[PDB]
Amino acid sequence: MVNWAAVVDDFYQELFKAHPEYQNKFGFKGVALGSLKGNAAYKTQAGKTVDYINAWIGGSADAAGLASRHKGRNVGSAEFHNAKACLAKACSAHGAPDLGHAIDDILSHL
Ligand code: HEM
Repeated sequence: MVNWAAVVDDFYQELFKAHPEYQNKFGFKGVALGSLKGNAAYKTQAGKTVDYINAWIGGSADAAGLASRHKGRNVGSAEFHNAKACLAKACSAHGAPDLGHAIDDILSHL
């Protein structure tokens, strides 16, 4: 099976390298990037991200709900456009299918 856990880990590395301030919105604020995998808050968040990707592939993703929840953290289209790029990098790094359409789907509600 596609190693989505590894893709997501690389996704967050790319995302927070390019936009460190995004990390401040999470329960793992301030944690060194090389230590995220040993952080309990990060582990929970990464697992939810993996679940969302598997839901999108499986046909059950709630893009409206995910969008609404991100608006609820003042995260919007600009951040998701930036995320699209980081996730494309992470997918390519793993020979994984591109997830741009999943991000576009979320973007359609932002
Ligand atoms: C690849 C695009 C992204 C995906 C698939 C994604 C997915 C998720 C999921 C599944 C959750 C949990 C929602 C829930 O529990 O109901 C979440 C929460 C969250 N996301 Fe994202 N996200 C993405 C991009 C971003 C970006 C760019 C930011 C910018 C800061 C962000 C900030 C947050 C924050 C602050 C939370 C709440 C975390 C908490 O409850 O402590 N996300 N995201």
